[PDB]
Amino acid sequence: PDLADLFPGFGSEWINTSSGRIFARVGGDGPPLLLLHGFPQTHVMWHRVAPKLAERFKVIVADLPGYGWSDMPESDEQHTPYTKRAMAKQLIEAMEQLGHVHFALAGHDRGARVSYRLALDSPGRLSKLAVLDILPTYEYWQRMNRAYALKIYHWSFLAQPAPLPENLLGGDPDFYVKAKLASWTRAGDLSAFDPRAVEHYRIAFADPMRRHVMCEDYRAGAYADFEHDKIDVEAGNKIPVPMLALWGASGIAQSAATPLDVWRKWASDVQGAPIESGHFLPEEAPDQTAEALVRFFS
Amino acid sequence: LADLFPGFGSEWINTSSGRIFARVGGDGPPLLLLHGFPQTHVMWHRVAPKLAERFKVIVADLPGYGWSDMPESDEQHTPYTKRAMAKQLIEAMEQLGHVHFALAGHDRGARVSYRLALDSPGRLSKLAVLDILPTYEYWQRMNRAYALKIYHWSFLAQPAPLPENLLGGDPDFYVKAKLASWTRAGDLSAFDPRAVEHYRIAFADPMRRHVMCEDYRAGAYADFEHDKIDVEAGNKIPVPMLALWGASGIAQSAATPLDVWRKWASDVQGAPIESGHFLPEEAPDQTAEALVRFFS
Repeated sequence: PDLADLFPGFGSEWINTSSGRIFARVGGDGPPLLLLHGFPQTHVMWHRVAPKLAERFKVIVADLPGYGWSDMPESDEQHTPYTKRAMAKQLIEAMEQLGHVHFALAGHDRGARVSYRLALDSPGRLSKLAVLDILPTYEYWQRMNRAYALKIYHWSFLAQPAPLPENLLGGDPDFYVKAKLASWTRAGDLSAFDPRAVEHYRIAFADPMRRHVMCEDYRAGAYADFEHDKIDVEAGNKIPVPMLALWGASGIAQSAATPLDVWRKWASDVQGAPIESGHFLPEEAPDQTAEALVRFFS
Repeated sequence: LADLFPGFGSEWINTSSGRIFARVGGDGPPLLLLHGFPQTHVMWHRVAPKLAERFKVIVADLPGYGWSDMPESDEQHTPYTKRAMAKQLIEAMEQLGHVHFALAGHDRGARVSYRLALDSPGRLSKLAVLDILPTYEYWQRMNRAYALKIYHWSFLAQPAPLPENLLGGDPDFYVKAKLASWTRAGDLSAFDPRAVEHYRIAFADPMRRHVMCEDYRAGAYADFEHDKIDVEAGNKIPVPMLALWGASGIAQSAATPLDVWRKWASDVQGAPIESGHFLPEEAPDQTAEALVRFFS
């Protein structure tokens, strides 16, 4: 009644792992499908597409470790718990608590980075993989130039040593989260989002500890995550799992390169398509996004 | 605020784009000194007295900085492009009767300086630049490692009001964080506390902070375009030039400075100095001696 329930019919679950609890909304029946959000959002970003997927799947809509209502494991000097390798291990443990050792996976933004790292580390856990509006972390850094440095400035700003980004973000947190939501949409304002969802994102961003977690995520993104990707690309390791890459016609991924061509170097069985949308596919273009996921996973 | 230039006069120079504030001392050939970010003219307070023994020293606040007036900006950040700043400083010097002068700049002021030399070389007898490479070269070498080192080049260039709103929460923190982080020691020990107060009070004005972002916005767009035309056309600076850099400073993170400046200038000398970014305050005696020797 403070924050709205945007998943009518879904249960709420607190799933224990050795690193802390994962919060998730659970609905539907059939094969299991895990959906992962990214920055600066929570699990509620899937509220327009999850009911359509729940017609054929058991849908598990989870807050990433340290995000939303999931617990925040204590970080260290190498940002270990917020590396995508560690987040993937934690979510594998969460799914085992529900009896799911082989599942389908779709991720957006940071959640898509957890997802492809999971596929490289533990491919036997996945039946099929979908990533929304990303290229691998290694590719963003290797294509770093003037134009991309300006477009994804937050990759270098949020990775500065603590407490610099934390202190600046505290300067106007409501403004910052709303500016990020609006600036990455095709419309350029907040009119694509459900106002009740925006309230979820604004409340999460209001907590200083939650903002610190997000900075640790981006710190890992500039250091350990990049090194982990570098090992795979220099060894020629590919994702063996069937994979779908979706991206926004005016999103982030298409600024760096031709997404489907990039992912071919990283995966052996990948298909893709553009969606008429900005970065936030499931909220800007929910019907097209759900159609493409339904067809791919079934 | 303390007077850190005993014996220097104070001048308010009129130009078409607003007044320039400057301290003036000494006697001899004219020498203009320009500061950068996030500082004011007082950064020269340890070096200008040595220079004043031999030169007519003019220590100016950049357009929009310190006590100089703030021309209103536009959608292309025109008044805070280095081309425009150079033109405004040429007019200021003409008001004093100086149509041919020597010039030394640090940080943003060094970028005004080398742009002045490319646009209007006949105005300069000699030029010195401290701890910079040309703006084009910073952007051309912007890889992962450098993007993390000079993140503020992309953060402060974001569209208004995003940097301004974040800086407004705790301005004192950000200005001191930047002063500390670019010194060799990593703290504020190298600065005179009275000079830090000057920089802190300037940064506390929201209009002054907006100007600094407009300067960085020009640095990401029009300044880069202007440099790109010159380098792709093979236009080199013909003025005799000195490039000084800190061994722990910013310029040497991207590349070997002297090799880069030889691409941009036909008569360049260069020397490292054991210092962070803030040469005139971290290494005053070495900096002053290098300048006196070059300009004489």
